[PDB]
Amino acid sequence: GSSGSSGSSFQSTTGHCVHMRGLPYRATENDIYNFFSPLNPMRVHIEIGPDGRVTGEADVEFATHEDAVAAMAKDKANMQHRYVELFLNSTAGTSGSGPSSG
Repeated sequence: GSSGSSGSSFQSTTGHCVHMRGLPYRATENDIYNFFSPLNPMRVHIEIGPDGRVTGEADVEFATHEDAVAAMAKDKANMQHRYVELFLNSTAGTSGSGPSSG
């Protein structure tokens, strides 16, 4: 199978992600998009409680890490009239350059 979105195993999609919590009832992706702008979130997942009512949680995915930290800049910042919690979740690659690469 494996078409898109759904699949098997965790298999880190990218690594750099952002968790959302305590979101407003009148909060929509479109907002979650401008709430992190200027930026481009790979995708904003909206967690639904029953079958329509939101839960206040969301998941933001980014191509790179920067996009994350950049989005993390809006951590706590009230999106509309509520305080959503943003948890910086990334994997980060490798870095650090010195003399004569050992």
